[PDB]
Amino acid sequence: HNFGAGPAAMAKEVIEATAKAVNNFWEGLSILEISHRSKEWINVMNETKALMKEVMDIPEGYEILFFGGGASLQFLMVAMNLLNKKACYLDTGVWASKAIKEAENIGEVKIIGTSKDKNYTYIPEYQIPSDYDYFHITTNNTIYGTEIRKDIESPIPLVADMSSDILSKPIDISKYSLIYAGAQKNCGAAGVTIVIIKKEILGKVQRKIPIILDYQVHILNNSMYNTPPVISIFTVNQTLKYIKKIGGLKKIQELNEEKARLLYAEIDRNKIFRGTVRKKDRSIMNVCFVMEEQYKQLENEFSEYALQKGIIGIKGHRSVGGFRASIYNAVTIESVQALIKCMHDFEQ
Amino acid sequence: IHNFGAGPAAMAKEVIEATAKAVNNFWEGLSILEISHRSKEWINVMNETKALMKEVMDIPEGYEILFFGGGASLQFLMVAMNLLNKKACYLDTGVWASKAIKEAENIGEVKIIGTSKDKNYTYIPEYQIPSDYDYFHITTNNTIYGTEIRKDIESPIPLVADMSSDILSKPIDISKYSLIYAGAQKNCGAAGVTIVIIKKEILGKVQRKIPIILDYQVHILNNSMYNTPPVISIFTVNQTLKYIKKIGGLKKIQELNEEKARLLYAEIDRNKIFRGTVRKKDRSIMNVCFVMEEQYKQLENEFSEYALQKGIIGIKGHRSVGGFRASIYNAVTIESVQALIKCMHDFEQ
Ligand SMILES: Cc1ncc(COP(=O)(O)O)c(C=O)c1O
Ligand SMILES: Cc1ncc(COP(=O)(O)O)c(C=O)c1O
Ligand SMILES: [Cl-]
Ligand SMILES: [Cl-]
Repeated sequence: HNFGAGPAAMAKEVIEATAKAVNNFWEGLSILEISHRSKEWINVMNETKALMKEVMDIPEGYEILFFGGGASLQFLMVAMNLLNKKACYLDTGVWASKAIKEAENIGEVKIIGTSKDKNYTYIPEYQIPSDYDYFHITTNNTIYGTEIRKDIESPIPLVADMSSDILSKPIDISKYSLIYAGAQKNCGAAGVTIVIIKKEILGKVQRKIPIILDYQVHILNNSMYNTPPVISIFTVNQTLKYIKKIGGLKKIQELNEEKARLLYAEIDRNKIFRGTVRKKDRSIMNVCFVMEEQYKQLENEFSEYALQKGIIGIKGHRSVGGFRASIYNAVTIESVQALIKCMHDFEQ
Repeated sequence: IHNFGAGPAAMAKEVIEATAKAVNNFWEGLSILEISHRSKEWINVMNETKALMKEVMDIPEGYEILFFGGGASLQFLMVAMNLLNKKACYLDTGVWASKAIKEAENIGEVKIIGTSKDKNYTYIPEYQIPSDYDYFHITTNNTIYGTEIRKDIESPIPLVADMSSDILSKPIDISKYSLIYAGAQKNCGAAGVTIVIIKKEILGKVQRKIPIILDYQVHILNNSMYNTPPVISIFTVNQTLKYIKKIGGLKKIQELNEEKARLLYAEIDRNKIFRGTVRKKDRSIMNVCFVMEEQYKQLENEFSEYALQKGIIGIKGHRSVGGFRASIYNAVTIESVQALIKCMHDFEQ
């Protein structure tokens, strides 16, 4: 039962469909052999966009882009492209802090809100100033298990790292001005990073941008200004095809809110363990819980027993400590329930 | 089917097969595309992949091996940001060298000490490397024009080289190079990873301005996993190195490639429907460009459609040079080269 935090569990169909490492419709040639300038690859790029557009209900005026280099690279690109004079951020955890520290290296960043004080266990109240160039959030804070589940109304363009909770439920794209997400958690395999960007926001920055970091260039060249990560992109295509096949994001959410409901319920009733985050702000993707009072013991005791019973990748981040159950889309109800019983049977 | 694609390109079958890890990498039971990059399983493969690379290419101590996303094209920026303190010098031997220059120029003062532009990049120009510049950048094999610098250069200033098209195509004295980078998708493995071998000594000499994600020093410190790397692409590199080693290492590779090129250049020369575009001396062993002779006999359809019919793919040239281009990287076999030879020959009207 893989609760890995990213890369993570993946729907079998999607891993199997990637039999295109063996024969893609070249004909006869591996997907890893085919030219990205081939009409065969171009179709797949268009097809993947079309589907993404369909699945996420992306309105006209937004462009879809596939980049290597991970979300971490995007921390820089959003800043270089949209931080003209001043930008504002919301510090809800490690990834958010990383985003900020990058932005701070390119221009003036104002952190309007921070949950640092109480160790990132909650999502802080904040006010978005209307005179800043853009507002950046981190929808789901993968390490702490906090999440902003409602789409936000900004007056300034909204930018959101959804690495951990993109494609986990339906959303109003029209509120976001730039969404980006490493593929490796919910979208697909590592090695590609997705950017859905409202092209309108772009050319407003004073002048200083390298060609390779310039959203406008990539857009111009249909995300193939240079050689994209074909194989990873192909996982995204398949993953989108899967989501669609199983009722799209509406059904996805049902499965995810149930998975998260049951798991939070367990932690709450079971009194070996205690959840770390404020109920109201609980993540539906990354579920963090610690030993209860105390040390009863985390040590070895919950962990080794879990391992034995087949539960992998639930050890928490060093900073929060304790445990973390990453339950992305591909993580099944059965597995969550396997971890529920594991926790329950451990109860002494 | 004979794949002369320019990148991505032909790949050894063992390497595409080995990538059965998509189905089941160690784990146990989990796909390579599911495994954590922090896992001890993946960390071994990174180390193994470095160790092998170090072994195959004979990398001396002091040099750090790094896998990046984003292509060589990102590397165009990164070298400049990381090494261009006050002034740099570059050698314009074609499209890719030009692209490298234009990026560098966006960061700081760049001097182009040499250019083969004048005669449409058909030759490699004479040059003198100033000892006072922060680094010298070259593009060893000019993938679009079919020129190549086959001998390793002695700088004084640190040498930087885009070997996308001819890395791992023969042995080389790494000690002459200060920073090597190459997109994987031509000789090293699948697209989606870009390799960097860099002499860490050269680094911290730049004033001061570098984003975390673009900082070779940061990536070095975190063993190339500061952020999530391209697991699957990296794997293909691990396998490709394994394959190279398996077949006698770079020494044997060179033998195959030089013969492949010789035979094909020999056909182009004898056959007088076609004519090679580049000065013999500077002929690329990796990317072989030829045009119709005199003229238009006709490139048109005539050589092209017939070739397609006969199973030859990806030989159509770049728009700028026109004509044709036969990319014959490591994974391209002597059989394929000879099948294209015969096609050309039999077509002799
Ligand atoms: C919310 C969030 N943003 C960004 C990232 C960074 O992803 P990458 O490794 O592609 O930089 C992560 C990685 O886990 C994450 O959880
Ligand atoms: C010499 C050279 N440089 C740069 C590139 C660009 O690689 P990418 O598109 O991955 O940046 C190529 C691609 O073929 C190449 O042969
Ligand atoms: Cl976080
Ligand atoms: Cl070139």
